[PDB]
Amino acid sequence: KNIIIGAMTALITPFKNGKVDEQSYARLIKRQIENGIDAVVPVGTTGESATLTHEEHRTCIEIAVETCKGTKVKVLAGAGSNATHEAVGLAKFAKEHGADGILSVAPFYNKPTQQGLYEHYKAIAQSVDIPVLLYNVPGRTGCEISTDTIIKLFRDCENIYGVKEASGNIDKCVDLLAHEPRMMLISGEDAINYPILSNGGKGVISVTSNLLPDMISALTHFALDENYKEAKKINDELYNINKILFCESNPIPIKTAMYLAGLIESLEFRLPLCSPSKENFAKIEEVMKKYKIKGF
Amino acid sequence: KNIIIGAMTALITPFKNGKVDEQSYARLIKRQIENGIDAVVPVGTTGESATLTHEEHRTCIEIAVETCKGTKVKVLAGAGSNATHEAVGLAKFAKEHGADGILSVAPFYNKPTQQGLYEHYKAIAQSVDIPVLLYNVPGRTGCEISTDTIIKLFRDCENIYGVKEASGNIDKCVDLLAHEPRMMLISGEDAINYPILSNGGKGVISVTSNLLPDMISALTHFALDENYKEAKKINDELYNINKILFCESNPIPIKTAMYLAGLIESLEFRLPLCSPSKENFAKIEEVMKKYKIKGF
Amino acid sequence: DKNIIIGAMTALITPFKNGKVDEQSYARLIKRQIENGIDAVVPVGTTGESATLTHEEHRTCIEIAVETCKGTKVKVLAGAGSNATHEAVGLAKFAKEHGADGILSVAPFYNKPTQQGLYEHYKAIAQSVDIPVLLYNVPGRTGCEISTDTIIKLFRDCENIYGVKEASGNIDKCVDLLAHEPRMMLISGEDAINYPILSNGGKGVISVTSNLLPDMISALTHFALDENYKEAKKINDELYNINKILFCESNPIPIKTAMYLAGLIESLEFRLPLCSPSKENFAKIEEVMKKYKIKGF
Amino acid sequence: KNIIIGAMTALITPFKNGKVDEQSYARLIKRQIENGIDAVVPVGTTGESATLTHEEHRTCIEIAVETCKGTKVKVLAGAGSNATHEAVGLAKFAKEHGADGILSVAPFYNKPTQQGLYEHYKAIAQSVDIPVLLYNVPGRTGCEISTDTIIKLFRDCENIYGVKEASGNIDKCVDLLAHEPRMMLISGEDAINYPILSNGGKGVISVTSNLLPDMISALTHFALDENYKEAKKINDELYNINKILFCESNPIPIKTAMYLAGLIESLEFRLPLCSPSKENFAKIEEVMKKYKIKGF
Ligand SMILES: NCCCC[C@@](N)(CC[C@](N)(CCCCN)C(=O)O)C(=O)O
Ligand SMILES: NCCCC[C@@](N)(CC[C@](N)(CCCCN)C(=O)O)C(=O)O
Ligand SMILES: [Mg+2]
Ligand SMILES: [Mg+2]
Ligand SMILES: [Mg+2]
Ligand SMILES: [Mg+2]
Ligand SMILES: [Mg+2]
Ligand SMILES: [Mg+2]
Ligand SMILES: [Mg+2]
Ligand SMILES: [Mg+2]
Ligand SMILES: [Mg+2]
Repeated sequence: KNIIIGAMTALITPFKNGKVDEQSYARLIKRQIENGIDAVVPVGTTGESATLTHEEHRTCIEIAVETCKGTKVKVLAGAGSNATHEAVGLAKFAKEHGADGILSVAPFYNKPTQQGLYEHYKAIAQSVDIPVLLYNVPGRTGCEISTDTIIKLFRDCENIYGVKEASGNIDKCVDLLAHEPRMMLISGEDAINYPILSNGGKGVISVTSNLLPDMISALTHFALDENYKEAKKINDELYNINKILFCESNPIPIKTAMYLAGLIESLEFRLPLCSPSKENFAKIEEVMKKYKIKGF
Repeated sequence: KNIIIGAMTALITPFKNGKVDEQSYARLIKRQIENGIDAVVPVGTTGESATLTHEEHRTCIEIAVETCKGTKVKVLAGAGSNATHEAVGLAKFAKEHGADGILSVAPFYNKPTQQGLYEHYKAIAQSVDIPVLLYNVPGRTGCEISTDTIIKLFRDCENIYGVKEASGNIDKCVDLLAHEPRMMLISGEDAINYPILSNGGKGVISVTSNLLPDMISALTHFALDENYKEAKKINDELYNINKILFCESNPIPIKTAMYLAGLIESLEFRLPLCSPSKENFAKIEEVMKKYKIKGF
Repeated sequence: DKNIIIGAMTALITPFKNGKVDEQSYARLIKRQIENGIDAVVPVGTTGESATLTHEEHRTCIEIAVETCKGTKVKVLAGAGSNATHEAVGLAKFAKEHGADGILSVAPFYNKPTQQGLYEHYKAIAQSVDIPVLLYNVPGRTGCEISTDTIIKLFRDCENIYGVKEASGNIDKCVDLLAHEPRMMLISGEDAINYPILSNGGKGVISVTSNLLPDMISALTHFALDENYKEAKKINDELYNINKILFCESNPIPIKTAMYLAGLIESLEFRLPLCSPSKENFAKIEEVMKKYKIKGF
Repeated sequence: KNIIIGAMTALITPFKNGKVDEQSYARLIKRQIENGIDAVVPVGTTGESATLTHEEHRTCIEIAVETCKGTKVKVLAGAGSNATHEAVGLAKFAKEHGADGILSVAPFYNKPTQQGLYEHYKAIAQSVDIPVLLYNVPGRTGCEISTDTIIKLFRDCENIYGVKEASGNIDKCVDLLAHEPRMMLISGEDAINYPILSNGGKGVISVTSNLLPDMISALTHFALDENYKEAKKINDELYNINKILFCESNPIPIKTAMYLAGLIESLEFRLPLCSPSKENFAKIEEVMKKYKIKGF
């Protein structure tokens, strides 16, 4: 199978005066490249995918694919939707503009059955030719891709090669790899990056790497080479920042953190997202003080 | 405030060969009218709002609004979205086609804070002029509109007049009405329709009424005139079907029931929604048999 | 056509003094309940800190109750549950020997029996004594739940089992219960939702709030049973703020704090692992208490 | 600090004619000893502690203490209770009768606060001068010992040396060991034994080792010597049996498995525990057939 693994970053989408700051976007990707990141995920959850127009969705993917040309960094484009026809179109668009693969979240809100999830992802997988990574985050979608469903899709479709797990349930990660040791399980879940890798996971799609890409990258490569004491030591150091980045819903804390670090000039969200509370603002800024945040 | 209360129906959307069967849609709405329903909700969750194109949204509201003219039956159009800019446009779009009010679900997937939720709904409420009904269904959205947020929204904008509560938490309904007895709390969970009405709720938005409109209508009107023992007896009779209509995710069971009763000519969903389980199919057909289902 | 114990009931607190049961304060708190329209008292239940009581203190509190209530219309529904079936049978026979009118028996906690085991647990209790038995379902504390089907089978198969106290926070289960078995006595176990459970056919409450405001809980219950539903809802709404604040921390920590603030008990003592609340919740409890009128002795 | 770590077994209590089969009890401990087990936990949750009299509690601890005399196996006696006065007595009893340490479950049913939990365990720790291992199992107790409480107890009491975690929340174990890396975290969930050990855990208290002691024993020792490829393979092989052992509440499945393997002579529980359903009986028996179960 064609795969996309390693240390990956769920890119934030910087806004300025209500529009996407395109040049800030390219420089944030270049910082990630220069800090050992293996792949970037434009216009996903952390990139505020729900509040983007369809042209800003297209434009941000194009910037990522053009900034990653001439490097080892792959572009894993966000292309999920709770309507199968739309997710097929988003998949076809990501492939036609040079993405290396697609991330595709489980359909949200409309709560399809396990049968529906199978026909959903199979319809995406058989219409386009690029690697497809499933994304399970039941706290946001209202549904779960069962272990049985993930494994059937992995065996039935050649483009489906793994799953990003944001369940908070390492029992499910044991279940998956014990029955299907050939799939690429990706951590979607920063605080427990090391335990997922130590059980055979092959990468992370992390929010923290927006702020500390060099540490997330080192954590990942230590683990993939089975340097488990070094990878765990980094996972332990990152715990405080890994947790505070969800004091409110992601990407509210991480974007506040990038702004406090001076990596974005403006702290803008699109409604219904907004800036955090004054107390949570102080909590993020105080956790930040004990870490070293690398510049451009 | 202008209000939309009483017995209301969350309309299913009949498909025929993958497109919307318009004639049948008009014929199902008049069936609801002739059976004592006070208002209809086109293209909401039960109407498969996520898998409809933007024209299907339009024509379904237009047919509903037109079939209802010359009756007292109001059209409360679904117009929610998890992007505030989009939800404002859909609200403007619903008034522009003759809706009496709008239902607007809490943003899903992107998990906004209470501050963001307030500014989301305040933006919708102040951009257009028809009654606005909040909809809280945390099992589907990943977020919950707090009682204080609901009450603040109700008191600050003239448009917002109540909430459809589908949390399954009667404590929350006591909380709302004990602190703000002027809002219209609308039931969003059929099994507990009577207990919500007996605590001061002023209507239901029902899935069961697609199948049994006369019984949901009678339940609601008995309760509003405080004939509690009749409202309770009908609520008790409906319990078995109220549960079975959610053996799988709505609107899968209810549409299967409409098809078995010969009220729609084809049992078509749009992916990721699909036909029900085989065992659940039998469960629907067997409890369906214990009630009387009126024809056209 | 079974024997029932219904109406407005109070889950009594157990006042401590220097680690000992203040027997006389216990007798005088029961008299306050009697004089304020309460239909029954539940000694040595959850609110009475049954887990930290000695076995002798268990009895004396039932004996104090049975005897203070003699010469009144107030019944004694004794706490007698256990997560060991052999023990709960003895506790049932025991409450019968000391004059109890019926027993409350919590679902087995910690050891999570299956529905089959729950059925055999309660069938053993019910067939051991000829006294009314009220099931108590509180999954947040026990880790298990008595399903609707199990409760109905126990109600139909045992003559002593006559209902359930529900502290599920799930009005759907109460609809389910009474729609399929309208003859059972469903008792509310959550004060904030006392009125909605009565309005669906519930026949009583076992209340924490009536320790503090017995006249209002009793009036709430009696209005509802007489189908004066708007008056019952009006009191339920007034009680909401105090009904919620009484669980800012684990019951009986808030209510015992309130009783001390109202001068109804003379010391604010718990038995470990229970202790007094945080200072922030203490202030919130004491500030909500100030908007209600609290009866003395 | 004095510690008790490694591969440990939560002993079942075999009954014969409603009575404790003492000679069977001694021999089940000898089997564990002969199969590489580092410690035994008599009269815990798996030992049906709730339904044992206070004399059967003693006798089983004395049998454990006497069967392990002259071996490297330590006795971690069960001594928890939801009344602080009783748990102090149970602790005092285990020490006077030669236990190496005590397991002490968080108070159940009465839902103490974190303040109360600290005062409960500090009273126990100051009661006896033997190691005390906390036990956090919120699904059974109704409360959880927070990370902050565990750490305060670990630093304030010299006898408290770690925690057995059965929350199913690998995030909490990262939290514990990242802030207090000197504590002994013991796994209380068999399916995720390897991930807890690979993150710095120092042992397991297992239900599965009753049936397959050599395999759990090997898993723990592979992990403690950091042969993670070997530990993970055994953990993955154990996944099916680890799950079926909880198809119904523990210890119903495990005692059923011990009886099917001819290791106990009668399938007796004390009510409210009872024999499993006929279908789970068949499922337990099916799974069993794919492993090898060592005899006496
Ligand atoms: N960025 C490309 C579109 C992806 C779809 C969507 N923006 C929302 C899905 C959507 N169907 C979008 C509305 C557009 C047509 N109504 C929805 O909100 O339901 C998302 O949640 O990721
Ligand atoms: N109110 C006096 C009754 C005390 C009985 C018991 N300690 C039962 C607790 C226990 N026996 C465990 C304590 C003995 C150590 N295993 C049980 O779990 O059943 C309780 O429920 O509090
Ligand atoms: Mg490339
Ligand atoms: Mg549903
Ligand atoms: Mg629904
Ligand atoms: Mg409580
Ligand atoms: Mg309680
Ligand atoms: Mg020894
Ligand atoms: Mg224990
Ligand atoms: Mg000490
Ligand atoms: Mg269990």
